[PDB]
Amino acid sequence: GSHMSVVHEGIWEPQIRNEQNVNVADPQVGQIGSYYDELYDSSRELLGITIGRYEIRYKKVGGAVLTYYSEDLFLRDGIIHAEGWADFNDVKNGVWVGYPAVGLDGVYRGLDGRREWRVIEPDQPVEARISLHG
Amino acid sequence: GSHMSVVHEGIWEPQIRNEQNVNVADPQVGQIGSYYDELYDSSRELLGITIGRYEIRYKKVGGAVLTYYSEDLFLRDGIIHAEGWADFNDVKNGVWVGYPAVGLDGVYRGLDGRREWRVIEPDQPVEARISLHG
Repeated sequence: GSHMSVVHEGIWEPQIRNEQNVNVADPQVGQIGSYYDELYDSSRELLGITIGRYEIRYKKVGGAVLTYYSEDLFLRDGIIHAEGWADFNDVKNGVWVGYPAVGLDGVYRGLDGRREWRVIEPDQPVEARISLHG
Repeated sequence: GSHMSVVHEGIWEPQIRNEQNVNVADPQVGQIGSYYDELYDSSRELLGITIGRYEIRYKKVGGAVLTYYSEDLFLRDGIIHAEGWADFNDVKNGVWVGYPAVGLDGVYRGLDGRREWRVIEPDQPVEARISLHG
């Protein structure tokens, strides 16, 4: 019946600044990073920016490295807060990761959903998608 | 191939103490509650306790009332931290809700998964399930 949504797909997301003490090969609990990325829509026009951080939080018996991300996305059409869990192994292996997102402003107000991304190439821009629903 | 899991299903979860300023009929953003529940396994033997809180955080255009829960479960076989989102409408309507959980101690250490529950009857014990995986 009734559906309201805002979807941005085929995002090209270059990293403008990032600092971290995360051992990429062998991450240790308590290591962190902070980042400032631009986002470009599928037409490589500017969509906005994200500012965020992440922390290696725990390891599972099966080897997953559970990492907690928190960020704010300031886009042409509104503002989104996104935070949650990713397996750092999925990150490194170019698997799609992501976590819940809530609209704060503009078209996203009263919506929520997910902020997702994947590595294509180490130290190359990431692919991202944003999908929020009423 | 390889699977490690701890599952407790058919939990009977009576409320021992709870205080709140949540308007159940018409919840307002910023209202909270805190609770202390016992859990009994499907044999109505004691499994342990949970101590937690919840907060009405935001409303969606479609009418969902997004509520943030945080708790700690102290069980016979270990300790679990669980927190995340539920639609307060799903809660009131006896729909299954729940959110991520991580093992801190005993059999749950190095596992994660979900803590879930549903209302059977207002002011009657809830049904719960716990499912963590390696």
